[PDB]
This record gives sequence, C-alpha cells and structure tokens, in this order.
Amino acid sequence: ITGTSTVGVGRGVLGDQKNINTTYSTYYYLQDNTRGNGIFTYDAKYRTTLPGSLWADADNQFFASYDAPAVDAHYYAGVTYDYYKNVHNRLSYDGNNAAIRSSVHYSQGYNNAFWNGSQMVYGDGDGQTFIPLSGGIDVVAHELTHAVTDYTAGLIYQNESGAINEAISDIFGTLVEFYANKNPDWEIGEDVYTPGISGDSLRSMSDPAKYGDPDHYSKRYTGTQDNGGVHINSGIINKAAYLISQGGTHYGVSVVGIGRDKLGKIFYRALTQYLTPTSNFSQLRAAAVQSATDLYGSTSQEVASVKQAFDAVGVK
Ligand SMILES: [Ca+2]
Ligand SMILES: [Ca+2]
Ligand SMILES: [Ca+2]
Ligand SMILES: [Ca+2]
Ligand SMILES: [Zn+2]
Repeated sequence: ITGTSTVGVGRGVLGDQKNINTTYSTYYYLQDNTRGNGIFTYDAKYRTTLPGSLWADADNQFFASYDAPAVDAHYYAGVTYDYYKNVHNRLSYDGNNAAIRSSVHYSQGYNNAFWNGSQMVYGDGDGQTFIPLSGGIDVVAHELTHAVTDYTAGLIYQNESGAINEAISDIFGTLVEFYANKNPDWEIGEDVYTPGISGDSLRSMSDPAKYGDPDHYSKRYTGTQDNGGVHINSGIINKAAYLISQGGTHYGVSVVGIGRDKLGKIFYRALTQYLTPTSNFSQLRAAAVQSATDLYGSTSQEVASVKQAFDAVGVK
C-alpha cells in the first residue's frame, strides 16, 4: 500500500521487545519500505489460502499474543535481508531487490514453515512440538535462503541435490543467527522446538548424529522417504561446514578451522557461481574447493581445510 514510513514497537514470540518498520495509511501495516522493494507480512488467519491479508494494526503497537509471530517474521526477514546485503553484496533473494513476503498463522496447529516458490509461510505450531516458527531467526533465514538457492543454483529438492539445498539453508540460517548475535549456536530451531524440553533442537550441525542424522557419507540414507532424505543426509554436509569453520577431528581426520566469515564466503561463491540444479555431494566438494581457490589461492590453508573437512565426512 502507499503511505508514510514509520516505526512501531511490539513483542515477539519469545517475549522480547523490538522496533519494526511499518507503513501508515489509515491503519499501520507491516510493510517495511526501507529494504529493497519492501518486506510485507500477512495474516493467513488460520486458513491455508495464501497470502491472506496484509497485516493491519490500529495503533502501531504490537503487544497482543496474536501479533507475536508477525512481529518476528517481519523483523527477522529484515535482519536476513541485511545479512545478504552487507556481507555478500546481494540485494534480496533474486539479487534485484524483490519484495519479501511472509504469511503467519498458517493453518491450525501447523508444525512447519516453508518457502513455497513465491513467499515464506509460518505455522503456529501445536504448542508442544513447536511454538510459532517465526520465533527462530535460524528458521526464518533457513527458509529465505531457499529463495536464494532457487534463484541461483536451482538445486532440485530430491536426493543429493536436495540434501545440499537443505544444508545450504541450515548453514546460512546459522550464519545469520551469528550475525544477529542472538544466543548463536550450531543447532537448528532450538528457540521454537519443544517448549517443554530445554537443551534440544531439530537438527545439530556440530553433531548431527545426536538426533540420528548421518555425519558421514557411509551412513547416508538411500531410501525414498523425505524426498530421498533431503532433511536427513543434509547432516553430512552440515558436519563438513561445521568442521571447516570450527575445526576438529572427526573419524580420525583432523581439520583446522578457518572461521565463520570465510565459511560463508566460500559457500556463497560455490552456490552462486558453481552449483547447478543436479549437483551431487562430490560436485559440491569440487565447487567448494574451486571457490576457496578463487578466493585464497590453491596453496592456502583455506583450500586445505575444505579438503580435509570433506575427507572427514567421506565425500570424495
Ligand atoms: Ca495494536
Ligand atoms: Ca540459538
Ligand atoms: Ca540455532
Ligand atoms: Ca526444546
Ligand atoms: Zn529447508
């Protein structure tokens, strides 16, 4: 809608207070005009019809519990936009400042979030397995990273290429979590998963096997469920990424860490320059080695650590 840019205040899913960019025209709308062609947040009103209604509020204060998921979807979309722009010189997901749209209150008791090819969608959770999914910045950045991948490499969402697609989303969701410095870690979804149980998460990058996901290629899932294991076999790539950043010894192979900033630069280059829709794990390894070579030279420690990390998870 057309109106005056302003700033409102509200409380997110975890009860923290934050300022959000809104637009004023009779009502105050969750429309942020300060970032590219805008960030727009919608109310799906517990239905599955999308996008729903652009979120309208009478007083620019968003402290109702119904408001919480919208506040966080809108705010964390902004943070994720800022990360891609400031760190990777990328303007929104398509690289030309496309509008970012999110709907919250999708369906009833819906325990997931997703990018649907056009926008992000967030369930409220059922209150025991999940709380509203937009409360996790690693979740928001995971989903919007799917948009980035779709516009670049185009990795198909099945088998190894789909597992790479999901790992990339976990890797950048994590890097955005560190960027915002909100109690960052190498776990996925810990802020919105099982509000009854402290210390757990949906997936772990530092130790995927903690939740039964593979941490070595010899342990890959080869069946048909979950589109050939796209959320399962991602653990193999996630572990590799964790090793490249943080270092460690894994199945007897030692990796010297090169830190988060370089991990992001190498993977962003691989993604945007070398990966294609049908890339498999072996091709990811070559793309990552070539990226590190482009950036730091073929005899660098950075290339050495990328090779060691993939040797450690059994990807040749
Ligand atoms: Ca209000
Ligand atoms: Ca965290
Ligand atoms: Ca996390
Ligand atoms: Ca929990
Ligand atoms: Zn995903």
